[PDB]
Amino acid sequence: VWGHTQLNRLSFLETVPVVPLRVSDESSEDRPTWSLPDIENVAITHKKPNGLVDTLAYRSVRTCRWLFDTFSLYRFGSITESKVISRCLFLETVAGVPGMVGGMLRHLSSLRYMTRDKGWINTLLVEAENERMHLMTFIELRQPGLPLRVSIIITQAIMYLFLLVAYVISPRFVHRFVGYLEEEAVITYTGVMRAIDEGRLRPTKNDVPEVARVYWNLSKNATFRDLINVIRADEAEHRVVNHTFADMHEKRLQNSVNPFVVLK
Amino acid sequence: VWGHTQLNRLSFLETVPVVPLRVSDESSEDRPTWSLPDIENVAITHKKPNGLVDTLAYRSVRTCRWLFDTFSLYRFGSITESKVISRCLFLETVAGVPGMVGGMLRHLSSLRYMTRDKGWINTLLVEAENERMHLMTFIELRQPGLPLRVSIIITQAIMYLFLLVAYVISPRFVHRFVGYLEEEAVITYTGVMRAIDEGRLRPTKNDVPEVARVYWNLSKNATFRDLINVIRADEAEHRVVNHTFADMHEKRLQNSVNPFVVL
Ligand SMILES: CC(C)=CCC/C(C)=C/CC/C(C)=C/Cc1c(O)c2ccccc2oc1=O
Ligand SMILES: CC(C)=CCC/C(C)=C/CC/C(C)=C/Cc1c(O)c2ccccc2oc1=O
Ligand SMILES: [Fe+3]
Ligand SMILES: [Fe+3]
Ligand SMILES: [Fe+3]
Ligand SMILES: [Fe+3]
Ligand SMILES: [O-]
Repeated sequence: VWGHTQLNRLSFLETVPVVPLRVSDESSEDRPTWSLPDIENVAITHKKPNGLVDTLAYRSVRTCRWLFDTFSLYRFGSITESKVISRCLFLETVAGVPGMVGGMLRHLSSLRYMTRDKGWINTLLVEAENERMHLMTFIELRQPGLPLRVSIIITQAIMYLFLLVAYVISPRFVHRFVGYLEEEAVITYTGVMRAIDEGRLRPTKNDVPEVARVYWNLSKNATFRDLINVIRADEAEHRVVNHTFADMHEKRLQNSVNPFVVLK
Repeated sequence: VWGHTQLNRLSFLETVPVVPLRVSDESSEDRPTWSLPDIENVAITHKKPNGLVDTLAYRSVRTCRWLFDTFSLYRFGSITESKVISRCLFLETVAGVPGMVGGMLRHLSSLRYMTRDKGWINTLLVEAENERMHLMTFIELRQPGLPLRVSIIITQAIMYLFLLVAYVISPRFVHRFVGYLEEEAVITYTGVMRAIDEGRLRPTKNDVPEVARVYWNLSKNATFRDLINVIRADEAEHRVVNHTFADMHEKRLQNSVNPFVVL
């Protein structure tokens, strides 16, 4: 029921105070679809940096981890729900940035050179959305203080700008920087799940929020452990995909077709 | 198949040579789905300015029209198929910016304020994608010279700048601005149909490009007129959407649900 009569209306303002808020609208219809026994066997992997830019990309992520794990006491003391969710609530505010600068910029280019993009943009945006559904999820399990919020705001100002210019200078540097961040994120989310398997972390949030149960399509009886498992598997897809784009840059392939649009 | 053994692979660089260049993968799977008999009756509306910000929007769009229509010599002489494609080519580059910058700025806003967007982001990113498809479609009908290629590149620089600062400063203003640009879009586009029906324009490009076919799900028999039909339907949507989104801002409803997700 979207046709010429609706296309000729000036505005549908007047219909806002009667539309349901619905958790399944918060994203596109392009949802991850995982099966837990399968993605159960996601694994920690490392790709060798293959020259200066890769090495410089890796040294950066590795530098930031050591830095980030230390100014946020993440090794000091036992693992906890509070510290884990707090970590991921923050780190996901940054994860949602690179895909939107990457998607924007290729869009921006495509229009000003009138070229095809051959599938890249789309992958890049729904990654960025996916990463933000990780946050929409986490922000429901824990609300943060003025400190952590302010500190989040100041971060985006920094990571947005850096990724903006990094992507203009060298897309290859950015796609390898995210690829390596995802290695670190499949290590974190594996450490969280391991801990659950080994009793060291007894999750309490085992009510998976509504945003999350529809987005990944989890059963009503899904545990916090199941939520980490699927989040984890999105980070691995990101891992393979950005590394593949990084690689494609390296080999003069930024204007060949996005291999993942078929491989879907 | 998409599972762990793929997610556990390090790169799919070896595959790129064998993955074909299908034209459906140029856009997302969120395609428009019009009915030519229906969208044939899409018409020309005009949202009334409220105050300063709406007027500003409106005087911006009219002065920019008057400028562009005289610098490009659109109104000088008889309409031709060429000066039609040429004009859309140019203007469709601009068209793709606003939705992507809103989308981006609202994405960033949901990221940092950890708030729920409620469906705005992906409507503006499809808007963005959709205009970009307009462009891709005309790039089949006319591959332009360097003078236009230059004009388009500087014209992005400025516009990106203008729409970025403006959208941070007053997203209401931007969405209105858009409404009016899309009003004009439809005037121009119904004119081109009028002028086809009256045989003052002979659509010599009736081999409607493959891209557009799979995008707008048109049959092989579809013509230029039918192509312009769906395209101008698209603009009529962006016309409403953007006047609604600005209305919502005017009322302080920026953080309320995107009506159009639940139509
Ligand atoms: C505040 C500022 C100026 C810059 C922020 C620095 C920054 C990007 C730090 C993160 C780099 C890092 C240690 C990554 C590790 C990591 C993740 O990125 C991550 C992302 C999502 C989910 C779980 C994650 O777990 C991690 O250990
Ligand atoms: C070069 C520069 C700094 C700014 C460009 C100014 C500018 C955007 C002018 C366009 C205003 C205008 C004439 C609107 C009419 C119009 C469209 O917007 C339009 C959009 C999509 C498809 C067809 C269109 O046809 C139009 O006539
Ligand atoms: Fe994440
Ligand atoms: Fe990530
Ligand atoms: Fe358009
Ligand atoms: Fe338009
Ligand atoms: O992430």
